[PDB]
Amino acid sequence: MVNWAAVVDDFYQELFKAHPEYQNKFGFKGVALGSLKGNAAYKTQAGKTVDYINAAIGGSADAAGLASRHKGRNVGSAEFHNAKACLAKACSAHGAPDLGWAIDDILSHL
Ligand code: HEM
Repeated sequence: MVNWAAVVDDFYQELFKAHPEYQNKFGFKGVALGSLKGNAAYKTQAGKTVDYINAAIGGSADAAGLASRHKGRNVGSAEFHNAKACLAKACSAHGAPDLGWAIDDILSHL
């Protein structure tokens, strides 16, 4: 099956490399990017992100709910447009399908 866990790991490497300040909103704030795989808070976030992707593909994802929760962290359209770019790169590096349509569904509520 598609290695979404590896995709998500690459996504966060791309995201925090381009926008390091985004990392400050997480429980792994301050942790070196190359060491995130060994951080408990990151493991949990990465897993939830993978789950969300599998939910989006499976048809159960609550994009409105995810959008609302991100707004509740002061994360909105600008951030998700930036994330769309990083996720496209991560997917391409794994021969995985692009997830732009999934991000667009979240953007439709932001
Ligand atoms: C591909 C785009 C993204 C996806 C699929 C995604 C997915 C998720 C998911 C599934 C959660 C957990 C929600 C829950 O527990 O109900 C979450 C939480 C969160 N996301 Fe995102 N996210 C994305 C982009 C971003 C970006 C760009 C930021 C920028 C700061 C961000 C910041 C956060 C924060 C701060 C949390 C809460 C972390 C915590 O509870 O400690 N997300 N995200």
